Amino acid sequence: ALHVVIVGGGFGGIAAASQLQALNVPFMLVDMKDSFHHNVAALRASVETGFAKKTFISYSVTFKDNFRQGLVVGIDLKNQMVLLQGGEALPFSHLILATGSTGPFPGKFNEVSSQQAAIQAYEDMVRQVQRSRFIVVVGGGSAGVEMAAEIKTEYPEKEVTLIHSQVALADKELLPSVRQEVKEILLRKGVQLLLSERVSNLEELPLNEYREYIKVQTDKGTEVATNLVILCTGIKINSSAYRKAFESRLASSGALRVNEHLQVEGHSNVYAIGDCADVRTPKMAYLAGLHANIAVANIVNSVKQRPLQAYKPGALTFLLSMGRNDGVGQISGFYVGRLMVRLTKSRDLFVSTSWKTMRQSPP
Ligand SMILES: Cc1cc2c(nc3c(=O)[nH]c(=O)nc-3n2C[C@H](O)[C@H](O)[C@H](O)COP(=O)(O)OP(=O)(O)OC[C@H]2O[C@@H](n3cnc4c(N)ncnc43)[C@H](O)[C@@H]2O)c(O)c1C
Ligand SMILES: NC(=O)c1ccc[n+]([C@@H]2O[C@H](COP(=O)([O-])OP(=O)(O)OC[C@H]3O[C@@H](n4cnc5c(N)ncnc54)[C@H](OP(=O)(O)O)[C@@H]3O)[C@@H](O)[C@H]2O)c1
Ligand SMILES: COc1ccc(N2CCN(Cc3cn4c(-c5ccc(Br)cc5)nnc4s3)CC2)cc1
Repeated sequence: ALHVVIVGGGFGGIAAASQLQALNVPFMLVDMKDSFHHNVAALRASVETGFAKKTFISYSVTFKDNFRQGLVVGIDLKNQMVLLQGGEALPFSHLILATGSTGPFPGKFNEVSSQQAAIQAYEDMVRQVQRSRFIVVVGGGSAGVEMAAEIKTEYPEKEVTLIHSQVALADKELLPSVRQEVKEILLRKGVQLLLSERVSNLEELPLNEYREYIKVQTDKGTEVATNLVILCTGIKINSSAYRKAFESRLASSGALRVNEHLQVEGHSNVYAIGDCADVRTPKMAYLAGLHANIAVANIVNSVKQRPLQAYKPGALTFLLSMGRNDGVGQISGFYVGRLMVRLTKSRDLFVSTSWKTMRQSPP
């Protein structure tokens, strides 16, 4: 009578599934892929040979018969069933939606393929970077800011140009001191910055591939010759699993509206966690884990008739690695410097925590 189905095996998804498995609660983890992607380290995996294999963790090794690789094509609310591509249909007592977001490669990887192929896709990316003396990164958000730093740190000899449509880099919710230091760190590293300029000829450019000559154009008339184009232009909420069933309760972004208990609006046994939840905080893997703690607890609490926890977001903690040897950010809304970020994030990129959570050892 009690059985939880988790749609999405990302940071929030594996956190919910790791908890219920340790509690021996009957659950089912569903992901279209066979491996969890530690995408927080995906940019480093685009620049360091042999590193990508540490960013994919097989679901079945951890969850065994409690994991199901499948594409969720819909959710049957009346019969309380999750509908899979291929006909499989999973009954649930409670449902956690952890579908996350999609984005341009290499920052995100949301294709159904073999772990070997996924790893190879990043190794190919590394070879493209290594071949390119001139590299352009499009999008000066928190992602492309790290992408530019990673390349210039691993390959100081390369000419790296970051093109950003705004006057300042990284998220607007960050302290001005943090955003200014991100700019300064990139400048001290030798990165060329093109601020307040939007790349205007994107749809004609070859992506993630070395070329002898690529002509990059901006809306201000600037033209940048390059060997390689990398996109860090933003993400989109992945609503493919629930868009039809929860149409009326979606935010403008495709995320699901929720109360403080992270229950999806108009429901008591359906929860949304991570990027696909319409919380006002920045889309963070770290926050997806906190959402998962509240979700699994409130399922157990709703069953045990006990009180329900709530999501009260404190001051923003946000760390920007600036290559493996530098960094800047904030903790509870206060500036923190290189020594802090370098040991907390830049060095390992939280890779070891996912492997520890998944009860596996990286290859
Ligand atoms: C793009 C980017 C993001 C970063 C980065 N760095 C950090 C960081 O350092 N710290 C942090 O907290 N967040 C960071 N983030 C944000 C972080 O990546 C996201 O907030 C985090 O991935 C949110 O995780 P979720 O659990 O909410 O969702 P995921 O995208 O991780 O996974 C979703 C899963 O659902 C699955 N799924 C979706 N729809 C499905 C369907 N219909 N059927 C089956 N499976 C589906 C997908 O296969 C996927 O495995 C970064 O360097 C880059 C380049
Ligand atoms: N925890 C972390 O350290 C961390 C690290 C990375 C990402 N994240 C999170 O993950 C999410 C995704 O971040 P993201 O940086 O990938 O995307 P993002 O935050 O949306 O930033 C992408 C930026 O690229 C710009 N852009 C888009 N198209 C462009 C073009 N053709 N030319 C020039 N600039 C262009 C956008 O500006 P316009 O909007 O003006 O087009 C936007 O500011 C964010 O919410 C972020 O909070 C967190
Ligand atoms: C010496 O005094 C102190 C020392 C340390 C602190 N802490 C440090 C960590 N944060 C939490 C954060 C987690 N994350 C992630 C992330 C992404 C994926 C995975 Br899997 C795991 C984590 N990305 N960014 C952040 S912040 C809270 C404050 C405060 C005071």
